[PDB]
Amino acid sequence: MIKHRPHGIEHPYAVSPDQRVPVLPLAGEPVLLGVVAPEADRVVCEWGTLELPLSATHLSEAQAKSLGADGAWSVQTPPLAEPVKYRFHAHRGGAAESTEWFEVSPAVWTADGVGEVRGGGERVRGVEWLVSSQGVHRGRFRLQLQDGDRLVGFGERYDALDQRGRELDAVVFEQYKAQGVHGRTYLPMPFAHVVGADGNGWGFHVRTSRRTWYSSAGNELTVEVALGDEPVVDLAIYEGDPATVLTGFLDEVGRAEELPGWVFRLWASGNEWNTQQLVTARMDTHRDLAIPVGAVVIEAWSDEQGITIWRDAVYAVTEDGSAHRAEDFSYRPDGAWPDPKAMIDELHARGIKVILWQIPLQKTEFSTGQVAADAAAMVRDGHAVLEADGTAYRNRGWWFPQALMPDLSVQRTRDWWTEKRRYLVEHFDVDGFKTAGGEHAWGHDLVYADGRKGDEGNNLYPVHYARAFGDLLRSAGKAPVTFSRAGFTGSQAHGIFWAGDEDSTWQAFRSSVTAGLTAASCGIVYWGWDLAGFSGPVPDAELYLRAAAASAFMPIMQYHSEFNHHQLPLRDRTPWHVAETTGDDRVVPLFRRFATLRESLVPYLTEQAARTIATDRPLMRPLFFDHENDPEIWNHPYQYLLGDELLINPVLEPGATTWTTYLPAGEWIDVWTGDRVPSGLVTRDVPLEVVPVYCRASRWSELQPVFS
Repeated sequence: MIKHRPHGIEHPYAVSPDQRVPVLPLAGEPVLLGVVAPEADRVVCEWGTLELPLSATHLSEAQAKSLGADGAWSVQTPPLAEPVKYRFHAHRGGAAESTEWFEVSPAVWTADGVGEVRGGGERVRGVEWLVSSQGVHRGRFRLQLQDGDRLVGFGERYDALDQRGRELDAVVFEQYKAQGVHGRTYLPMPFAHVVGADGNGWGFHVRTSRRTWYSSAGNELTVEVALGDEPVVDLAIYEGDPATVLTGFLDEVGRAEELPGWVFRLWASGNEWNTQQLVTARMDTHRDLAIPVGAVVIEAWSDEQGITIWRDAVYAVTEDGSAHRAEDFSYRPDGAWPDPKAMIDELHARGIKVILWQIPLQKTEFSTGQVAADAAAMVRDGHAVLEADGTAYRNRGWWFPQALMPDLSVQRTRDWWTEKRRYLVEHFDVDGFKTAGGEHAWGHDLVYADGRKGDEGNNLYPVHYARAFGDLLRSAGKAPVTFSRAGFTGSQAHGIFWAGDEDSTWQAFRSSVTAGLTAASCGIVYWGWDLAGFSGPVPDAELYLRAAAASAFMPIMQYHSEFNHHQLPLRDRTPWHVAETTGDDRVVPLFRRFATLRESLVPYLTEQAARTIATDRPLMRPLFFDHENDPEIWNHPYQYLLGDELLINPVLEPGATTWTTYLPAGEWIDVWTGDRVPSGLVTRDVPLEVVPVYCRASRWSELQPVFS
């Protein structure tokens, strides 16, 4: 047997051993042909009229094996001068097999074409098109930059606030940790501010959900755009101060709606609280230590099959794949969740909201049960995202293997999928969903019921996903509180976002602040992160408390911890477990102070969130929004205003006993001493109970009680 897929697995950042590299070579470029033939004596390629012998021998070694890196054959062809038909011939000891015919046509960049870049006016120069005998594959062009211009945008970015001088792209991808290092993101947008020292600033939005690429050098920003059948790039230009630029973008693509004030309280989470007994124990500990918590997220609550039913629930399977009502279920005294309604009622009685984990995947690995009945219904009734050949797409991912994706691009399937969860909101009164994932769709030719293909639709999937569960909540009369890592243009309108997965390190802390700031510049209002990281050994006391203190000043304050295989000791990120692990007796009392102060801030955050939604001036706000013409702000990229009145300066390094903050024009008050402070550079002591925060003097009368 021998396998060759020209596009391969279509990992956006990597290549599989079975594919053509590159998939679309430039004329003059050689091409690498991989093939997987685990058992073969010899493998040759018939390339045009030639014959090319294949040799014996990015993607992790472990991932590569799964795709058959062992037994992978490859050869480099002569440079492509023209379209070439090719196939492969292989045999085991005199038993031969031949693949089908593949064709590859070389492409070239030209300024000659019927294609247009529309909407950029005099800002756009150097328009070119990547063309082959197949058609026009990509557009490319240049936006003129001036001196002192910064590029801030592109969705959620973990490496830098200002992207000028960097190469980056916009495509939805799950990068597991180290997002800043790799320069990747769960939540890209083809949009950015161009904001500069003197002249009136501006911004642009490339209107596509197809992949886009960015690079800047000198005075030009180069923009490359993947195309569909129509060789047209529609480019929106917005003019004004940064807030007015953002308003233009959000007027076009969508905007947050006011969420309930309770989202501004502390969110508690950890993956290993997998039973009623554990969730109630952890929340009881919060209560007994007098650390206020406003929401609990339960990630493993479910049967771990369909992920729409409480673990150990007892019910008659619906063979037809129809949704269950609440009364279908019995809960056994000895089960993982003997009485989930009683648990939730008690949490609600204490003023704590309950959030349940979700994934947009239907496991195919089971032959029987509700999960198998539903998967079969998905295929039968057309609820699954499809391949080009009409079979259902299978998660080409590494976990939840070969799972189907519900096609959330259309209303009937959003209805069908969410209907299975309806009893969770209507009977159990669940307050929200952590809608995790949504990055799973890989291929250019995938087919969505809304008529889009994968090159267009795959980036939109997490938007549809968030929206679907937002709408479920709405339909039950509740606020659309979804909690998502992944998104794209338009995600602004749906729920809450968190920065995704990271280790517990100062580097991740800094990357996370940048993620929040960049997301906010693009209209993502309610944003948070796992404070001091969820992955690996429990954070040390200093990182945890620096993280906790800054996070009390961020839109969403949340802690979380990764699955540890239920080993001991625990990897919980709870304040008390961190105290226990570190042996540091400052951790609980100081975290409590931060959390208690946080509680007092909820009316401020609520008012400021409302202003952000009304004026588009961001909630977690880079200084360039209010001070575009102050050059000094760019030397302090981790500083921000929380709403109009407060300037925050997170302590991002270990060992710091003092910290310096740059206060822009206007009058300021140090919130810890109530003393006036002059604008400009200010240095103060930073013991663990302090993160530098300054209030606009005119409004200090309103904020003083919070800090009293």
